[PDB]
Amino acid sequence: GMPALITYRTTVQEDWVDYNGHLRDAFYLLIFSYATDALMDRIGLDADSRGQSGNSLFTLEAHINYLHEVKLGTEVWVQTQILGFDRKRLHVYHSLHRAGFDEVLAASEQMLLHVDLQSAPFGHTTVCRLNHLVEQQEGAQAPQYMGRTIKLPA
Amino acid sequence: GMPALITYRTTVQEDWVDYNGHLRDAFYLLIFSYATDALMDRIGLDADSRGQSGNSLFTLEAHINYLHEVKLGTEVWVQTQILGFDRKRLHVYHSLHRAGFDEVLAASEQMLLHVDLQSAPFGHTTVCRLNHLVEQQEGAQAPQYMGRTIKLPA
Repeated sequence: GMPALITYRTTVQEDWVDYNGHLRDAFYLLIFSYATDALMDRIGLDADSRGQSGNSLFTLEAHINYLHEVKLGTEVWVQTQILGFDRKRLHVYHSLHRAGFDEVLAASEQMLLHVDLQSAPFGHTTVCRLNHLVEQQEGAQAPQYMGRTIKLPA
Repeated sequence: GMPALITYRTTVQEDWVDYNGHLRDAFYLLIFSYATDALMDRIGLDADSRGQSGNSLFTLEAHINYLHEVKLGTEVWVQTQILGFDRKRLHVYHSLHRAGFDEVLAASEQMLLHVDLQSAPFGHTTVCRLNHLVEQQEGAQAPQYMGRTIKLPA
């Protein structure tokens, strides 16, 4: 039973935390952005041009749920699932994790556009690598924080 | 007819952009985070403690729509509306703008929790300042990017 896809690991640094030592909201999203870039390295998307490493993707839209504070020095990693894709868009879900705590710290659903240099289609090879990764998701935990909308409690 | 509330202004710096000179997705959210902090300075929330300047707020959840790329050196500002609040939560909407272009570059709906030092109620004075700001929103453009959900085009 194969482990989840981990795309990115880092240690929370002092320039990402507030006075009280908690990871600022935007820097959870930064860690996920770096994860998106690493996912593009893995599938070699536009690897030989300035579009490499996520540079050819424009994030259209993202939701993020923050379930837990993350303190200075915490070692964290990102898990990433591909929810869907079409000729030029990728639908992805990142979750943030740490050792010894078995629920997500944060999760984000995102839609990304492949852009020319104005959008550009995914080539046959990219599609094949995306399908390969997707096939390897049969064991993954289903994405919880999907289709989310904000409201004050009644 | 009174102008919109501007909470934050900055110039996009080289450490926020990708190889192609475009603002990375997470750094739109960083600019909005700083805007949230400045909003808390304006209403003086926990001004005399380590909770000052947004430190006593935990972002629970956020959506962000990215309508336009933002290039290196662009002077941008944030507009902020208070959509609602209860005893301990603030519902806010930030939009990103630049001179000479009259649609939003990006927008984000967020829900934030006031936390003790575990949550804490807003005091009478905070509520009065929040109501004052809200009253000044009669002229504001209605928030467009609300209740948004992600989907691939059919």
